[PDB]
Amino acid sequence: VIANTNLVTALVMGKAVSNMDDVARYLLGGGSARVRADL
Amino acid sequence: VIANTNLVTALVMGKAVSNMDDVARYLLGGGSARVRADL
Repeated sequence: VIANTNLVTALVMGKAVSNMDDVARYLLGGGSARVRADL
Repeated sequence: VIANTNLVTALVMGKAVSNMDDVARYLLGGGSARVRADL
């Protein structure tokens, strides 16, 4: 999803990377089901 | 100075804006002296 860091870049620049939050917080200091399948 | 929000843009994206702080704050909710002159 795009939220709160991808948004500014997508709206003013024209791109938005997925792991933008990770790149940011690094750059600056900062239910399994059961289904009958046949193996 | 480009600090803590222009950094990600200028590094991954390759662009920057002057008032990035304020456009971020809006897009999402979030010395005198006396000299001798001739007037």
